[PDB]
Amino acid sequence: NSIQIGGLFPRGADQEYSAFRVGMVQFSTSEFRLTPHIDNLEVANSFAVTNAFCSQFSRGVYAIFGFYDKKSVNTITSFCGTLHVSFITPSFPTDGTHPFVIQMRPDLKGALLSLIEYYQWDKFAYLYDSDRGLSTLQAVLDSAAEKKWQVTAINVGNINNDKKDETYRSLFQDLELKKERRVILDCERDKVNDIVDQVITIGKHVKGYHYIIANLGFTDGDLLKIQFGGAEVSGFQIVDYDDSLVSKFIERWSTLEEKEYPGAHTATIKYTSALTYDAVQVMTEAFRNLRKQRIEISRRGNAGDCLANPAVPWGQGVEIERALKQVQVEGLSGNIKFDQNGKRINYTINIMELKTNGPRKIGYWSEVDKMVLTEDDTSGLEQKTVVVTT
Amino acid sequence: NSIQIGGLFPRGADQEYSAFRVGMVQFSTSEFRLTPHIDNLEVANSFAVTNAFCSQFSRGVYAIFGFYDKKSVNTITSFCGTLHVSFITPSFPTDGTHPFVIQMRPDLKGALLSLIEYYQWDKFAYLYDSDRGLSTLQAVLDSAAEKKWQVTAINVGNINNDKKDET
Repeated sequence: NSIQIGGLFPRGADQEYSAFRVGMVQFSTSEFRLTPHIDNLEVANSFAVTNAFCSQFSRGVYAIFGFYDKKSVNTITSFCGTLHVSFITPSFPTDGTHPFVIQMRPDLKGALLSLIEYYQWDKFAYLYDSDRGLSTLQAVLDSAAEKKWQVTAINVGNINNDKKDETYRSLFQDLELKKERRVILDCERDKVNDIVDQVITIGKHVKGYHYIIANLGFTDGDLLKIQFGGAEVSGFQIVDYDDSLVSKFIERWSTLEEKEYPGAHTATIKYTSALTYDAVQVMTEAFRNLRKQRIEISRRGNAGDCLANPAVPWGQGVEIERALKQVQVEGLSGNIKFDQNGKRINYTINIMELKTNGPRKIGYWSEVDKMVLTEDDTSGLEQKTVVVTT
Repeated sequence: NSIQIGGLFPRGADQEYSAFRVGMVQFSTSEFRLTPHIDNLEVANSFAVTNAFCSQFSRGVYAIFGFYDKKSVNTITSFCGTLHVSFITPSFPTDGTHPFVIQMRPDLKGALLSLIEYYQWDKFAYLYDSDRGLSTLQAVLDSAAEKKWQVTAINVGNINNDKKDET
């Protein structure tokens, strides 16, 4: 069964598209054929988003896969919710409960605030990139009212690439107006590494400082640059490489051709690429269940223009959303369960902390049992020579 | 000269449309005729925004007038900036410098922060609705880093109409 599906990959995200093709290798079947309509367009231009959206609406696809920007979170929720096409995304969680939104990145603030409750911080700086939204920024300020916090939030995303060198030296000096030692970063993996290299330039990676990286890719960043400086670096990892099911992927992942699968011939993988591979496992089990439902969803490809007034929905795509939210599969990100809105539940975030030996787990995050500390204890191998001032 | 123009008024904003018609009374002329294409649609649904937008693009209007939501600030800047149609809005200021955006509400943070500098406040609560954006919320936190402020910001826009009494 050839099933036309979406391919709205942002340009420059080909490692995700590489592991998407591994999902096309691993999870294709003769029971039904996945037919991607690959459109490598920029996710920022909502006009260009709308063009590849309505072309696949003119194609008559039964599901659409791709990322979404904050420039397109107002697009995809308004377009897929009206035309009743289920959309599968590995991007950031939405602000509101929108229908036809199946997300692969779970919530982070529950693991994030429990970590700050673990560290028991009261005054700490919080740099943030506005590009992934501001809901986590809204999340920390709601706890700042309750926990009497004195968090200093400063946006960093509007700083140009030419002068992200001198503004940052101005920035941490302004953090030394408060003499902060506790900075939780909220940036992209490149923008994380750029600012840490500026911390390297000024030397605030020394002992006395503490940093927390607020993403699921704590192992994705470069930890060797600041492993031996003195500051203690914490973070979250949803894709734990110690699993053999992950290790079976990695043993294939490094042996993948870089020229055929760009970004694949590596030792590790981004979590965004892993969730892209995890999403194909969900989509395969979906149409295996839609075959198990024996429900003919084969709407014709003549859905036509999305600018039909009124634009009629197609009711089989509503049932696709009903079965997608009932898909419960194990993947690289662990146990996957959904709500009635497409949000991931029963997931488990592994809190990883960089130590002298490397990144090491102190505990996993649970949705109902928030922080359960792992007693994997080598006692840090020492006592780190307690500083006695006089 | 009959000049086709836009009419994307949000529903329930008819006092604005009333004074729009007074502008049609006061500022119409025989030198050129304003031809409104009035589309009273909800500004939240960006799909419905796109329908009345491209219908006026199919109309061939020379300018488009109407409001924009924060659900459509990512729409109108992406659509009017690409199709190169000038857009006139009385809505809130944009976050970025976008072309073809003519705004009627000016900036507020320069008057706002100077007022707090007048009152010389250091710790003060700041309730905010997220529906007009968060740039002013970003504005006060940038001054909070400089002026050592202890501002408590709490969102209020997500509270339902049924229980906006006990919360």
